[PDB]
Amino acid sequence: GSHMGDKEKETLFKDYLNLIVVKMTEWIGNLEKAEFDVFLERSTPPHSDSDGLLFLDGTKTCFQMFTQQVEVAAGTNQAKILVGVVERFSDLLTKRQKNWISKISEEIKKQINYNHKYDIDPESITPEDECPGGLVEYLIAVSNDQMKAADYAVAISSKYGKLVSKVYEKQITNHLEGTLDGFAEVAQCSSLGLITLMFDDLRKPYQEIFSKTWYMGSQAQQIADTLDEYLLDIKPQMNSVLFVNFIDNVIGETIIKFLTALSFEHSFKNKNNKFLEAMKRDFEIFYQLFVKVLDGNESKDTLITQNFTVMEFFMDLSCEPIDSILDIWQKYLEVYWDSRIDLLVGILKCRKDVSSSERKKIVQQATEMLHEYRRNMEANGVDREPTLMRRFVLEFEKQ
Repeated sequence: GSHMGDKEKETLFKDYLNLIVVKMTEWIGNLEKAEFDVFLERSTPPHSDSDGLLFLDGTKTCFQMFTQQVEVAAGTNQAKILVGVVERFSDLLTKRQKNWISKISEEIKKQINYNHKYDIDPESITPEDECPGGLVEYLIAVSNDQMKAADYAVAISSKYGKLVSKVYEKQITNHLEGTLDGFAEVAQCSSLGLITLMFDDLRKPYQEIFSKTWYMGSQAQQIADTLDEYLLDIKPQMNSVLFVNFIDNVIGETIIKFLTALSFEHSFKNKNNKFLEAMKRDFEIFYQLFVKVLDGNESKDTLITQNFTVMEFFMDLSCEPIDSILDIWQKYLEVYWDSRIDLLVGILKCRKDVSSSERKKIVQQATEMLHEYRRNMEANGVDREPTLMRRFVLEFEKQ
């Protein structure tokens, strides 16, 4: 080529980086559109990789395209151009995450509408409610892609980071690692949306828990069966690491949803331990369901225990003598340190052998044992991870 001055070479590098960068925002822009069309129309079902894991093309093209750009950028041997491309791609990924979360959230509001308005069919459904099928499988796809995407980011980082000076490697690393938490967030959005879908088919049975027909009903079994179907299909087509967090929230929702039924205030009828017996029955159905789903999984015992235990404290707080309620509550707190006082309030209100005034005194005390326990935890510098009960809520007016 011809001669070039340093000023003109720099200008060339700055103008080149810019053209590349602008093109990238355009590319991603178009991909997102095509990507959201597929996801929204679901006119076909997500593909499957060698390991049976579902996936979408969007994520795949996205990193194919970039792996192409980084090559050219690096071939340039100009760190500014390399980091510039890496930077742009990282900011575009983060924004992409923001958009997907928004899209995932709307499809689920849609579905949960295409359902309730299908509950009464076309008498109540306009072309606006029109919701294609296959969301479940798509939600799993989107979930698995986040994990893959997160791994691609890390690989790109360690690869291209070592090709530049320290100051520049640091930048590449922060840019790319800056996207990681966000992929997990998108995955959590889709994981939890799937759960919202699953439990939406269980509104009727859950609202009948503790009612007259529940003592000898089939509610828990209906729930187990509906969940069992989903999980049979889901477990195989989902990233193994995400499955643990997922099954943990499914088990956690099965119980939170169960205990919430304390809101109806049906008195516990325990003549001949029929309440207890009803509880042991339901407990066994759910217990067997997940012990089966978690077959072979190393987290099984932990997942079962951290979740099912509150069911046992619940049976006790509900049936044991009133004189032992607080000892049980203490032992309860030791496991669910982050628990509210709500569960006890609800339990006591269904207790035929506890008067209002007796409830107030028990709660006052119980509430005190709660703070005493946490306050005492700080003093001893005790740190523990959250439990299932951090989120159980049952609105009640202080007596």
